[PDB]
Amino acid sequence: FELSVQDLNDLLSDGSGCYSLPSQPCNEVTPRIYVGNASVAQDIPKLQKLGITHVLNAAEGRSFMHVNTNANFYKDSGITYLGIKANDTQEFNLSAYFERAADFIDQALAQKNGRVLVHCREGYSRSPTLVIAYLMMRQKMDVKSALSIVRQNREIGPNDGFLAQLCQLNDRLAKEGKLKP
Repeated sequence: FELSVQDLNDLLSDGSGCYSLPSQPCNEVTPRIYVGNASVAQDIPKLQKLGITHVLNAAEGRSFMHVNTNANFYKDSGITYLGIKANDTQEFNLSAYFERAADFIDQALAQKNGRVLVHCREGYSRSPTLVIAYLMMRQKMDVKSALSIVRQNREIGPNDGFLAQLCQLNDRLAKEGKLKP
């Protein structure tokens, strides 16, 4: 998937060999789907003002590269929580979680009032990968189109391993005739 990964990186990069970082803590990247950082995840007043009903923490954990939240954190707020203890490394098999994450986003959006924040530490690699996979798996977008729409609404940069996993997913969905031409 080297060529395919490189094609995706070419859509993300700034043409100096660099990738823009997020200019805001949180963005609505497609209708009722928000991607954001640790700061917004831990700011319940802000979440309530955006009308967030569901939070998917794609960086759950105790290190400086994780967000140390849990169901308890959200208990009084009426927000439904799911955590995935992912690491942002090329070796981490985030694709094992694509179904679970896509199901959680579907659970949130199935009711018309639902709004989901999918967040990680920076809203840059882990959480955008899960949103892109959801758009592919549930909205029949090919990876290039899905990545492009998310990148138009938030500066993202999934690590090359995550991008390879998305390319593998795209191959499978395209093969099975589940993507829109």
